[PDB]
Amino acid sequence: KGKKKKKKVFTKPKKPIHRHKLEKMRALKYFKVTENDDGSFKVERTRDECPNPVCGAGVFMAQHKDRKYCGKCHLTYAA
RNA sequence: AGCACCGUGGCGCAGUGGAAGCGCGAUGGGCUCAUAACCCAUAGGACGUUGGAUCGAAACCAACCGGUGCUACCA
RNA sequence: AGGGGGGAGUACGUUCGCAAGAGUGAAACUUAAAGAAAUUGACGGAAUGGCACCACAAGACGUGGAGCGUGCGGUUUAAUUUGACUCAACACGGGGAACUUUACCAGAUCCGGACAGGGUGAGGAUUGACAGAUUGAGUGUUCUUUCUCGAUCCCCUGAAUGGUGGUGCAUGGCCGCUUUUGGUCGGUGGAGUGAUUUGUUUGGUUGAUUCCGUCAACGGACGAGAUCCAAGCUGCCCAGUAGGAUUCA
RNA sequence: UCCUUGUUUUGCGCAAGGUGAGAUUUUGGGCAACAGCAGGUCUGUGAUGCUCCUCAAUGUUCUGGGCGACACGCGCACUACAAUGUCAGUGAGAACAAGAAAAACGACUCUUGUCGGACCUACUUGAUCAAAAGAGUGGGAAAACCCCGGAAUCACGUAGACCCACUUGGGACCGAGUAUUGCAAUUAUUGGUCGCGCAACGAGGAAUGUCUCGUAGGCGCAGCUCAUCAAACUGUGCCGAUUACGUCC
Repeated sequence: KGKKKKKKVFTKPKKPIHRHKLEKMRALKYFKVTENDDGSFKVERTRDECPNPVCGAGVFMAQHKDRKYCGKCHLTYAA
């Protein structure tokens, strides 16, 4: 047994801690609304949902430069 | 400068012709609750050097060398 | 004749004695004990008696010489984690460890920081991650990127917690050893003014404070003994998981 | 108990013999007082006082790699194997032992609240050609299976080989090939056959260990630990003596 007290080789860049990367008003950036035609409001989306039972509700996919992705079932439809 | 004695294991020594030993040591064990005390096993020798005598020796003879004592005192 | 112990039977004076000495006989100063008897311990180059295959006799089998496995000491290493050292350390810590176990070394990760008093709008504070890069790591650790989610998770002090960290000379429990030897204690009675003693003693006997005899002791409690477990023999019990006998082919 | 009416004090008992399955603590264990040690253990525990450490931790880390009782001139402790011709050594044939060990782990298929398999071992095959391995089937929850438990020591009128030599006595070291265990066997993990034996060692100094009858010594098996590996420990069986049964040095 026995023991001592000291830990420091150190003196590098240590890791930052992961911290949430915020999007604000996330729903309104997905759902798009239009000029009003015929008194009826036309709702479109820039986000399309993944076809798996788990994602079958409302749960949308993603959009990167070179890939499309689903954060719910961790999937890739590649671009 | 002669005379005398001595030279053998790390150190001190034994050994009068059939020719490597002892006491202190060193090193490693054992006895003891430990230490002294005391046992045992290991390694360690051109027997000063050279010639001679001798069937044959380290032992006797000679030559030289070294050490110590005694007497010498060097135009 | 004596009036605490020393100083001292010394000093001075004097009488006696040939001499050696004898008689008489202080003080200054110093000290808190000196001394007497009895009892219980301890000790003895005093006396006497008992007991042990961890003691010896007799004599069987080894170790100590070699070659291995394992432990310990020491040396070396980044680390070779560590307890234990005469008998009661050293094939011991159920310790024959590939990882785990694991204390030790190099490196990275996670909150298992409860409890919210102090901060966080619908986005909140928040969780998880494909791909690329970092990296020992096709480890979202972290970043880029975007998506995905309890709002306790998150941010700051106080506090809590966990630890094979320290102290076994803080401590409990358990174990070892003293010690496998036969030992330990009180009541009432007896003896002494009592510290005490008898009982628990001289003797014989037994592994045994085990008994007997003598006897101012008597009667108890623990240890010993007994009660418990296994082995040898046997009764009753029992067989379609035990095993024999006879008959016939 | 009985007897010797021996011995002893009539006593406590003792010796020899008898009786008997067994003859004197019948045999071997477990338990075990009073007073203690500054023995060991904080590495047994949600057994703990006070302290140390706490988010870049001494916590957690079943994370990756190394180290551990493992690393190598040397001392010491315990173990195992030998130096062979008293089974002695390689080959063959015969007989023959007992304590003990195994069963459930949320997956599976069963219906409506539950079957089978993860543990042993037999037989058969593999085997129209080494071992080790492989595969299919069956039994046992243990006095049913394994199991008539074919242990080794041992025995042989087996006309077996061998012959006194470091030899065919002993193997230590050392190279190549292969299969199994496991997530991972590299510092060879364990088996299993070839080569290495020309490496030691020829009964062992001073000293020293514990033993009195089913004992000493020789020999083998199981349990323990546990994916794998026991020269260890715990337990059971076989073969089975010599000497003493006394003393205090």
